[PDB]
Amino acid sequence: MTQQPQAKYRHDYRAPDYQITDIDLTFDLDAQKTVVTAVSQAVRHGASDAPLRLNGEDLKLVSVHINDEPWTAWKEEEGALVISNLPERFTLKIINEISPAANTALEGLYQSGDALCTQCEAEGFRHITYYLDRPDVLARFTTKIIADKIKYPFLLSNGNRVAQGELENGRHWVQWQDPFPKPCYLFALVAGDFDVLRDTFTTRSGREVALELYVDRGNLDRAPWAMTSLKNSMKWDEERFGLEYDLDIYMIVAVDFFNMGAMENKGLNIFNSKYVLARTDTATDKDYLDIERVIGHEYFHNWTGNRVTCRDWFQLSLKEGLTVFRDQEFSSDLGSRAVNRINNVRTMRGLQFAEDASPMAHPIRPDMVIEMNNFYTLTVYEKGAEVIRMIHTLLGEENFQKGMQLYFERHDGSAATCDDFVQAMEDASNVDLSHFRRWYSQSGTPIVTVKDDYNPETEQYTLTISQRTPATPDQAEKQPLHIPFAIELYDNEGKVIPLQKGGHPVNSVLNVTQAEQTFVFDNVYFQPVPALLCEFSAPVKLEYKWSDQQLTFLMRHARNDFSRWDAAQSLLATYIKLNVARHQQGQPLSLPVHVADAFRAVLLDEKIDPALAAEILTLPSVNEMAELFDIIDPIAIAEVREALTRTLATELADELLAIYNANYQSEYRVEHEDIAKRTLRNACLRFLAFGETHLADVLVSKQFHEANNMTDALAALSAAVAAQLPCRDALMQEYDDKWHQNGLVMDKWFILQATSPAANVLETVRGLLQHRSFTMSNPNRIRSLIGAFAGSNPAAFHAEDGSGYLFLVEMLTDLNSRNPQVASRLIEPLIRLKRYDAKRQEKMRAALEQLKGLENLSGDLYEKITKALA
Ligand code: MET
Ligand code: MET
Ligand code: MET
Ligand code: NA
Ligand code: NA
Ligand code: NA
Ligand code: NA
Ligand code: NA
Ligand code: NA
Ligand code: NA
Ligand SMILES: [Zn+2]
Repeated sequence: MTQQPQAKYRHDYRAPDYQITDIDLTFDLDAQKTVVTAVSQAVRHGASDAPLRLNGEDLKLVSVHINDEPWTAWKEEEGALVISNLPERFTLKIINEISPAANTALEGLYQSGDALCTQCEAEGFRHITYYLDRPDVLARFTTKIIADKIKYPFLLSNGNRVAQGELENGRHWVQWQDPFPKPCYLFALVAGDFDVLRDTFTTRSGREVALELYVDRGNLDRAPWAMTSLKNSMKWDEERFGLEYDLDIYMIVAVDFFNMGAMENKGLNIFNSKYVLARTDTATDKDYLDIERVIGHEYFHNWTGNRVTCRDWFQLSLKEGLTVFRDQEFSSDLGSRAVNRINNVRTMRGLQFAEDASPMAHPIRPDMVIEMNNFYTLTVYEKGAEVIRMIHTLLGEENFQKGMQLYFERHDGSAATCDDFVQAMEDASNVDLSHFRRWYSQSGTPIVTVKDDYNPETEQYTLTISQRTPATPDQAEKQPLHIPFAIELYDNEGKVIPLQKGGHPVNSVLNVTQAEQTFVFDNVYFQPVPALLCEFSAPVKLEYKWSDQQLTFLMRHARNDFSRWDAAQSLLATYIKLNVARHQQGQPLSLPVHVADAFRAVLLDEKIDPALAAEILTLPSVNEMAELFDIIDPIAIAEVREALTRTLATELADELLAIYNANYQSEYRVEHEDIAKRTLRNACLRFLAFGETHLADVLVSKQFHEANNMTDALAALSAAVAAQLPCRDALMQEYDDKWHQNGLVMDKWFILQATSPAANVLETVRGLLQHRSFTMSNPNRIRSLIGAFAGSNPAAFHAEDGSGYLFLVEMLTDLNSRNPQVASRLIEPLIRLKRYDAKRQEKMRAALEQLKGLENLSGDLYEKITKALA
């Protein structure tokens, strides 16, 4: 059932009965008890008898005044203060109390170490005061903060400092104003003691912006890369999208206790310190690139999110899909576009596709939501970005930029919908996107089937392409989509055959708009090898009967790097499926020599970009492998990935070592070419680790001990864990002894513990709940130990005895009361039960039923559990 008393429905959206135009807040801050005074200027738009319904959660109400009159015509109901008999225009004054120190959910105003900080997206501001906590209510904020000066020397909020003072009893105050109207999800406050990295950026039209990065005392050495990436973000948004920052100060605060990654609060972003702090001996290349991504992402929200915001939470993809697309384009333009595209596609096929088949399936613009924090999803974010990328593919850059400009010109200063965005793109480009809009309302992954025919008499190549989407748990009815289907045809020399029809050029993006259609190309002078769905031109599963030689030919000749990688993946997939079937019969790994040879050729190809080689030589993860099957056998998948690694290691031993030694770098630098060389080197080391044991142990221990950087040390440590080499325990103990007082660094070690293939991994993981560097109160530690076990150690999580499931239930029973958002993230592997065999399925079901009986089950878990048990 898509019918629930607690569910909200998109189709029920109505404009609010009241608006707020200006709000003046005062915080009398204290960790045990904070007093909030909120003075709002309000305007009734609806009927004279409609009351004002303000959202509020766990607030202690002290007083309510309307135009300075203490009010009697109100009542408190569950999650609301309902005020009747209001004039048309009035001043509302609310005083209420809250308690940051009791806030373990980390929603609203809470404590991160000694700091106080906020998280208001999506519906967190209602935990601070009674408000119209909905993003179509935009208001101008003024925020005054009063606090103990020794404990909270920095008092920050959105915008600029407009006033400040010193009081008796060691207190002081600062007031802030932000001139841009905003929804309350974008409000922020920080109070604490910090080191501050200060810099400036001058915008293209000459506006000077003060940049300020606040980090815990002692962490300034790990701040410069984030600062540099902020500057890069600003410069890039200017160059690519013509967008400049619109305020005088840009503040970022790094906090250790944060449920998500980061938050785009206007002028005052708040970041998980995971996505800020880096130095060469604490952070890997991938960490540096993630910091760049996330810094960029929150900056890009300043236009796609802040200057134009969301009419209601069902429109989340309006800002997230677009902003992810922007962070991907940023990463891609500065770094390796091919490697970016490859990794985004790995995430789509391996994690997103699984969600879109799960009980939690939803369209990128959802129709029904119980707990909005459950919809910060792979679908809304990653599939949302693929939908924007499809629009880009259909329109081309120049038309796409015209559409962006019309979107802002229409909607700057307001809350918009997905439909308003698509309409701006259509009106600016004159490309019809009516059919295309179905991508917003339909869930599930389309399956595109392609058959082909070559007619040597006429030199025609005919593609017959059909599509369908299977029913999903949320929708019984599906229809065809407007699928942009990019192709390239290759001749026997590896050259592109021009596409034509009736002696006229044809565009290489086919418009696959029907359940079935046929495309006929002329002057196809040789029987072509096709590259199909180039650059993953739509988020679909492809069914095409590839021969192994078509694939190996594409690996050698395809023009774009991505299609070379994509062909390698299709070549492995066949043999992954073969060998999972073999594993279930107790048979050894079987692989044809010609498949090993194709990978040999990549290793020895002198012209190939090392970043591309490295991705071709990174086997699909267990998640991407799971996509290939209707019923997942988690034990066979893990064992096949390991056996395939062992087999290629034996077969390619000499070549692996040679490429490993050739890519040795004496200097460490954070530069894309050097990163590419290192990623290839370490991909070779991974295979070598699974080869002959004595050489493995020597290469790995030596890389670890001689590393001048976390990238090379961690690649070695990870390989020792994964291949269970003799040096493993000693390297793990060394890392612990060196880094235990550094939580971000320890997260890597917890993930390696959690993902270990050793036989007693669950026992070791349970014992790590008492480790000196673990705490249940910190979301990063939880995700690194518990989340990695459940989500990335499928063979242990899915042990036949059900011990993995019980472990997760015990953890969830704690997190359901402590931090429901983290609990809901962690439950995800249990809700996939219908992908598994009957026996596993029945144990997963019993685990879910046990959680369903928790006293005070959170809405967050309830939504996922009821869908899963349906
Ligand atoms: C609701 S927290 C998510 C923060 C921000 N919208 C991001 O995209 O990372
Ligand atoms: C890959 S083009 C060839 C299509 C089909 N095998 C034919 O011979 O007509
Ligand atoms: C994943 S390393 C194996 C476990 C390690 N020896 C420990 O007990 O901490
Ligand atoms: Na308003
Ligand atoms: Na936003
Ligand atoms: Na690039
Ligand atoms: Na990768
Ligand atoms: Na249209
Ligand atoms: Na065919
Ligand atoms: Na593929
Ligand atoms: Zn975002």
